[PDB]
Amino acid sequence: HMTFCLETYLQQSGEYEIHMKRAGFRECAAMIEKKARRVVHIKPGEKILGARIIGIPPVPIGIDEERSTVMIPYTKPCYGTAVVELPVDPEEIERILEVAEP
Repeated sequence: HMTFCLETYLQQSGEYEIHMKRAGFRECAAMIEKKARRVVHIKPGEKILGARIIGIPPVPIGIDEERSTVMIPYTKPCYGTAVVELPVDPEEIERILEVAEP
């Protein structure tokens, strides 16, 4: 379960990533649901572009707590919002640092 296609979402509806490299392993499920409104995905394993860039000018508000907690972004794009929550410790961040862009 994984998808690295970013610009393909643009071809479908709208962009939500930067034309870099997205690593959406577990968030691959979330992205599908994120298109609807805003969805939280438990056990995320993505790394979007290394840095989260929607590409579309959004509202820069957001409450990111921890990786092992939900992040409640108030970014209004032309796609949807991403909420991720890992039930595992932020120890996953070590891989995530590398997985920034595989």
